[PDB]
Amino acid sequence: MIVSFMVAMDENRVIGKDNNLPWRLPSELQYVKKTTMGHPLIMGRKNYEAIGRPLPGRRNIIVTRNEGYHVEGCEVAHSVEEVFELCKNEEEIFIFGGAQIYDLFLPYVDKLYITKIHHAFEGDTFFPEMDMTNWKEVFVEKGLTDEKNPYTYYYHVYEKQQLVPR
Ligand SMILES: COc1cc(Cc2cnc(N)nc2N)cc(/C=C/C(=O)N2N=Cc3ccccc3[C@H]2C=C(C)C)c1OC
Ligand SMILES: [Ca+2]
Ligand SMILES: [Cl-]
Repeated sequence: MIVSFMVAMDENRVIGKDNNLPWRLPSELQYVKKTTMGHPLIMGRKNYEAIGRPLPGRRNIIVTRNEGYHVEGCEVAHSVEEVFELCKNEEEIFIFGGAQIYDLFLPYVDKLYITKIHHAFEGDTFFPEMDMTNWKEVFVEKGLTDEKNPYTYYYHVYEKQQLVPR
């Protein structure tokens, strides 16, 4: 099972402001949709509630400690172990954020899909620092910048850097 982080952040790792995206880049979300089609999206409650609804064509799994939390059209999981159990047969899952949710899955992550937005926004929550020497870029592509997508941004995808034995 490939555990993948899916993330959009600015030049200071900002991923949110008052629980929302400080930017509006529909093309970026179109990339998320394409990349995650037919795979579970794993996200924290705050993240889910900020989006407002289930994202169709996807197994939406909301992670909260709250045992009574249910929402129609979504699965709820209360721990990492419960997510791995729910996704036991899945080829790849996408950790969709909440800083705390990324942290929960850090010890297991195999692949990073990172959109880097070339701008500094006002933010209050951040993608945790990561030692990228353990990672190797395998794909990059400049995002579509235009009237609807004002900022300049780049899709990056990273896999584990293999070590050469001494
Ligand atoms: C902090 O707030 C957010 C954070 C993220 C996380 C995210 C974004 N981009 C990338 N590459 N990685 C992420 N983890 C999404 C979102 C996205 C929310 C949001 O409005 N949507 N997210 C998915 C989507 C895909 C295609 C077309 C339109 C959408 C759109 C529509 C919904 C299903 C209602 C977000 O909004 C509140
Ligand atoms: Ca792993
Ligand atoms: Cl969250």
